[PDB]
Amino acid sequence: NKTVVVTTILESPYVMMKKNHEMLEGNERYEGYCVDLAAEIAKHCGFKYKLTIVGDGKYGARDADTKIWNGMVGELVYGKADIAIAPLTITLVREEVIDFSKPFMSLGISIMIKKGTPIESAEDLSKQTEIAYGTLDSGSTKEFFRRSKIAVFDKMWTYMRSAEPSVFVRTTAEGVARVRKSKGKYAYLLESTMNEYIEQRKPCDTMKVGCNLDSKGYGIATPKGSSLGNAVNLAVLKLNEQGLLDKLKNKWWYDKGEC
Ligand SMILES: N[C@@H](CCC(=O)O)C(=O)O
Ligand SMILES: [Zn+2]
Ligand SMILES: [Zn+2]
Repeated sequence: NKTVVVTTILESPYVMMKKNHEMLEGNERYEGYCVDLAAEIAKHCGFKYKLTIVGDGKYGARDADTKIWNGMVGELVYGKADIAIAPLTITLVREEVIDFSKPFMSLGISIMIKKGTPIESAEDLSKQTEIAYGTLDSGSTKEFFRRSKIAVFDKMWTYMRSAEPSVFVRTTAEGVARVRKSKGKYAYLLESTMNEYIEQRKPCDTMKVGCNLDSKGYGIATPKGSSLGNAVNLAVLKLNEQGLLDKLKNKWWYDKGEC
């Protein structure tokens, strides 16, 4: 038994730097839902692990011209990591290069606006141009719009790919920031789980409108032919049945009525 390298990513409340991370070392520098999930999964698969923040800070997308993966998916495909424990969305194209456990949490694409903005749904965004909108750069949200042929989404993608300045953001925070300072002239498309978290914390200036654009899940990913495959799925399954994943979700998303 060799130390397992866990690639993950900074995204609240999945993985956050502890308040005193400066005086801490290793896996102790972090906290969050996925930090807790990793300890559980590790304990049930009987392995010691090392939490490693993805080098390029991305989830993963296959380059159009080079067909080479970046982000966490790439860490996995190119042997730089043994397993990904993060809010990584299970999608068809990712399933062709890596393997996923059964999902551990659900979500769907959603819309974030600054309170006051006149937008209630994706359709509203598609038939107007005053209010700009975009998504996280190399993630599944972006790939949902790029690949969609549904009229409204297709129309949203056509505008997004050519807007100026670029409507895509390097990180979630960046996107959330853009909404807050853009006086309502920028709406952000991100996953519901993350939308709900922001929406209920200070400054309470944003909100989620409309229903989710689709439905999917987050899964623990491993390289093709990994030896952890069965063990993590059994682990994720057990955790599901015991109701641990829900309790865990309820803890990290616990709302202080802040808003
Ligand atoms: N969960 C997404 C990243 C977030 C997003 O694209 O909105 C992924 O695995 O790519
Ligand atoms: Zn710090
Ligand atoms: Zn346990």
